[PDB]
Amino acid sequence: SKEYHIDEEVGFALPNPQENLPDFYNDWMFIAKHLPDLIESGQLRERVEKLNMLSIDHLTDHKSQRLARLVLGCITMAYVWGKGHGDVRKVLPRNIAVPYCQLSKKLELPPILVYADCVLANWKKKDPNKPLTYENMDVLFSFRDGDCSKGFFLVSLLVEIAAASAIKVIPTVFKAMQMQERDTLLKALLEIASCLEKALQVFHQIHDHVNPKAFFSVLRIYLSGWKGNPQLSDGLVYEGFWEDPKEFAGASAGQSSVFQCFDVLLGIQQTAGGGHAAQFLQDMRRYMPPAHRNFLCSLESNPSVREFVLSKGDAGLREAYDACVKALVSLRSYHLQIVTKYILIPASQQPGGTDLMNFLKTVRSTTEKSLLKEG
Ligand code: HEM
Ligand SMILES: c1ccc(-c2cnc[nH]2)cc1
Repeated sequence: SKEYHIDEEVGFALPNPQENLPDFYNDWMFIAKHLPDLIESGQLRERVEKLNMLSIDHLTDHKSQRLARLVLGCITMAYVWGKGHGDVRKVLPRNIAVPYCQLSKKLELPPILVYADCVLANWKKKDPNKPLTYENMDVLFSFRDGDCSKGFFLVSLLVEIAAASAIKVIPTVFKAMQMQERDTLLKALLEIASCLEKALQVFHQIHDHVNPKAFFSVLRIYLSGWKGNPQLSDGLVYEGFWEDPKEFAGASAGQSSVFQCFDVLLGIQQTAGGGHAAQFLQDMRRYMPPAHRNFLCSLESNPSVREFVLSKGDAGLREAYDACVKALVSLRSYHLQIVTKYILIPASQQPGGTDLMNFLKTVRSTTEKSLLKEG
């Protein structure tokens, strides 16, 4: 269990992320802390180009390697996309590419910014005695003034944490199935349903803290990758680390272990078959920290909650199971509405979206198809 690096309070998010690196990495830290200015005034690229190659060995624990991932990943996005107006670098300079690749290998993560970087590790309490609420939180790194990264990253994080309340119930679910404890099972499912329902309310804050124009035309540009991306159709050259350019997807909540873990728990077969949706979500596992990916693997290897509940002729159980599925449908439905507002409308207003809506609708529909009764 401790092997899975799941926090009782923050779930898959990294508890108390670190904010400073050893003095030895000030050169990295200074660029990452000043990205809005450096990018805007056109100093970012030359600074990166002028860095000495720093060794990764003075990053001695997990939290500090994670902070360096976040730093280097942000710097890399800034360097590749520049001011975010379509002029793009195709080579990442060795003095940054080499340690970032080394560090990424060590953490078993791709050398690009992932969800686990810019959400799960990218946050702090303002006041350590107050609760984890938006007003008491901040992010550690942004790209551009006005990019709304704080609102986008924190509200993801807050959803992620609300859903974590349910994660701790999962061992109860499996124990109750093996012990044939019917009332314990039912209570456990109603409790998962309740947390996933809470996570929806938390989603509503996206409208308060993120503005569609700034999201669509700025933040989205900095989070994009180089896989199947025509601005970088062969990927990115990690100078000095690989000979050939490599492709990696940009940061995506398809990399959240939260939603993937409930789809597995409930037997919603999100990654089955060979369609586009299933493959993208299977591929996104390779972007999750290894401990969380081992967690998903071990969920798949347990007996099926859905089969258990379907074989019992127990309406109470059926309805508790359906309330879990329905909570996921509701969340995915609200999310589709958000995408219409934050991507589809802004895109239509500028002087593709159908493949995106269809991907999301396929995932929602596969979730709906899992309802036992129809509700
Ligand atoms: C402005 C707000 C948001 C926009 C524009 C948006 C956009 C998208 C897009 C474009 C995808 C497709 C895959 C990809 O391109 O990476 C997606 C998938 C997804 N998003 Fe968001 N998103 C938003 C907010 C959120 C938030 C707050 C969460 C909560 C953690 C979230 C969870 C997901 C998940 C889990 C998927 C994967 C498909 C699924 O499991 O249903 N999104 N989103
Ligand atoms: C950081 C936070 C959230 C996201 C995201 C939201 N929906 C899809 N990806 C991507 C990066």
